[PDB]
Parts: sequence; structure tokens; C-alpha cells
Amino acid sequence: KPGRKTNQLQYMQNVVVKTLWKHQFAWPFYQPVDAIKLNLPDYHKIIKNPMDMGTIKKRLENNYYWSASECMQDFNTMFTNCYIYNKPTDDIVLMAQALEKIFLQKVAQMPQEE
Ligand SMILES: CC(=O)OC[C@]12CC[C@H]3[C@H](C[C@H]4O[C@]45CCCC(=O)[C@]35C)[C@]1(O)CC[C@@]2(O)[C@@](C)(O)[C@@H]1CC(C)=C(C)C(=O)O1
Repeated sequence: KPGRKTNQLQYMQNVVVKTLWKHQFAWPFYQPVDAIKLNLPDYHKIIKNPMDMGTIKKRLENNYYWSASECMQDFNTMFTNCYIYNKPTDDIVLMAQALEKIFLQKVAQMPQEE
């Protein structure tokens, strides 16, 4: 509920979200995993905290977050869910790993808070 705009949250929108959206492998993460549309009967049993980059993009627009660290945790949840749910050989796993590498590169260049 307490939410806000900081230099760091601004960077999460204008650099991190904007760069990741453009990647060739980003499209599966544009919206919540839909267990009905994708015929995944155990998804919501296995993954208790779903997250996707569409939801993060909206939270940033609605000043949902108090700090960039909160936003980073949601990206982490999005990636970790993919790794936990899927098999090691699944291409979606390699897609997530490519996105997460870029995410981390951007987080490392993020301006320090205050
Ligand atoms: C269609 C869709 O959106 O997903 C389907 C799929 C992910 C994407 C896959 C692929 C099937 C192969 O068809 C390929 C062909 C080559 C490459 C490829 O990308 C896709 C489209 C799927 O692998 C089948 C199952 C699966 O649903 C997930 C469960 O593995 C999810 C789906 C989602 C949204 C996430 C984030 C997750 O953790 O995992």
C-alpha cells in the first residue's frame, strides 16, 4: 500500500522493464501464466506466488512499490517460478536465464539509493 517513485524505481521502469520487454525471449512473461489457456493442471499447486513482467510493469506505473528492492524481488520470483515448474531441458528455462542475465547486468548499473 505505501508506494512511491524514486530514482531507482524510475530506472526499474525506464531501463530494466523497457530493455527486457524488447528481448526476443520475453513474450512468455508479458502476462500471468494462464493454467487454463496453457493446459497446466498442477501449475497453481506447485507455484504459490505467480509473477510476470506485465504485472511488474503495472505496479511500477501505479507506484505500488516503496523501493526498487521490492521490484527486484518480483523479477526474481518470476524467474524462480519458471526454473522450479519446468524441466531442465525445457527451452523456456533457457529463455528465463537469458532474460535474468540482462536483468542482473541492469541491476548492477542501477544508481545507488539516496
Ligand atoms: C505457449 C506458452 O506461452 O507456453 C508454453 C510453454 C512455454 C513456451 C514454449 C513451450 C512449448 C514449446 O512451444 C514452445 C516452442 C519453442 C519455444 C517456446 O517458447 C514454446 C512456445 C511450453 O514450454 C509448453 C509449456 C509452457 O506453457 C511452459 C509451462 O513451459 C510455461 C509457460 C509460461 C508462460 C511460463 C512463463 C513458464 O514458466 O512455463
